[PDB]
Amino acid sequence: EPEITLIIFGVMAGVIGTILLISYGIRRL
Amino acid sequence: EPEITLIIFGVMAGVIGTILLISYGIRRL
Repeated sequence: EPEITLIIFGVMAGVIGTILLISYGIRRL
Repeated sequence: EPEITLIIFGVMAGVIGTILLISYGIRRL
């Protein structure tokens, strides 16, 4: 079954979403 | 509960690892 796929899209969505959200609030101040 | 397991552990490992790494470096420049 597709495992590596879920792991990749998962960690990617989280890591990216995290850095983005944080880096976003910092762009304002 | 397949799939959801990889997604949870995945995003969790990434999000946590990301915030940790960053929060770590910023904790002491």
